[PDB]
This record gives sequence, C-alpha cells and structure tokens, in this order.
Amino acid sequence: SVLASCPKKPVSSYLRFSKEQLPIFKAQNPDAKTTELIRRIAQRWRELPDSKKKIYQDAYRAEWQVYKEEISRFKEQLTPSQIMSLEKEIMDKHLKRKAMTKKKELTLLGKPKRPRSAYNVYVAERFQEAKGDSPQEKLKTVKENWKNLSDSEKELYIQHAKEDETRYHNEMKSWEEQMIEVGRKDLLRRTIKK
DNA sequence: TAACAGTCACCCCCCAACAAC
DNA sequence: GTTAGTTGGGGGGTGACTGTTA
Repeated sequence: SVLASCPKKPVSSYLRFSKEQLPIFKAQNPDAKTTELIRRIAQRWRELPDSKKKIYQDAYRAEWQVYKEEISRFKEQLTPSQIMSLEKEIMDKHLKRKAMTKKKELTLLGKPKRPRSAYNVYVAERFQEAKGDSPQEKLKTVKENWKNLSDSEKELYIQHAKEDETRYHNEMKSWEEQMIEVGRKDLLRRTIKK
C-alpha cells in the first residue's frame, strides 16, 4: 500500500554498471548462464580505471541527494496511520524473507519431512481421479470422500501413517545427531512427542 | 542489508484436514 | 492455543548463484 509508492534508494555504482552491461553480454552470449556473465562483468568493473568508476560514483552521490528529497517529502505527507502501515509492511516483508531463507537452509541441510497423516495418505492416493477441474475443486472432492470412508477403508490410511511416524522418528534421530556433529545444535527440537 | 538481473529450483498461498512451539 | 508443514497442482513469488557498494 504505502510501501509500493515509497521512493526507493538509488542503485550503487557497480550495480548501475552491471544493469547496463548484462543486456550487452546477453546479446553476445545468448546461451550462457547469467552467473557466468556476472562473473565477467565484475572482472570488467575491477579492471576499469578509477576515472571511469568516478563517473558512476558521482552520479550515485547526485542520485542520493534526489533520494533524500523524495523520502523527506514522502514521509512528511504521511499521517501516523500511514507511517504505521508503512512500518508493518516493511516488518512483514522482512519476516517473510527471513522465514524463506531459514526454509532453504533446512532443504540444503536435508531435513526430514514431518510425518504424513492418514489424511495426507488419502489425498496422495485419491487426488488424481477426484472429480473437479481445478486442483481446489478436486481437493474439495477428496475431503468429502475422506469424510465418508468406512472404518475398513480408513484402516489402510491409519496403517500407512503409523509406518511414516516410525520413518520420521528414525530419520530425525539420525539428522539431529548429524546436526550436532556439524555444530548446528540450534536446529534441534526443544520438545519431542512420545 | 539489499539495491540491479536471468535462470534454476524451490517456496507460499489458495482450496482442506490433521508435531512442535 | 497457535503455527507450521504436510498430501495435490497451479498461480504468483523469491533466495542462491554470480558480483560490489554504501
């Protein structure tokens, strides 16, 4: 809301060079990986004479003065309700990035998935053939079918979930022991269910 | 820290139900 | 009690990789 129209900080020298250089390198090397083009761009920035870098730096200093002006002008027009909604948006965006960074590290570290419930088991088996066009309609079908299962049929799902709670217990015991060996005791559970 | 960007390989959120903090 | 992560796919999104700077 407020954060969308908020003036944004200017781009520093190298990033300004990189933005202009990447389309040129991408034109001349269309099947190359961007990571590799960025590595060459950064080598070109390092070799660049200081008199050329200064040209970029001077524009940055001047863009920073425009920024101070825009950000003062913006903030001054804001009501306390706006400021407050701006600070919440910034907080939410920060929290969401922090949580995604923590999740990607757990995937990189090979963390075992949580146990699958008898219901998760049923969604896995039943989804493909469940009536519905879109995945949201098919899930509404599945959930209703789950509601109507006999004890006889529900037992199969209950037994698959029992096995997965054992796999979860085994996998966790060894992953936690490995996290300790790599010095990541912060990743371990505080509480474990009996 | 997070600004620029293309690609990869997930991640989150919706619809729903069902251990760890 | 509340949050987060799971089974399913698909829309819409982003951190890691490649870098430097303020």
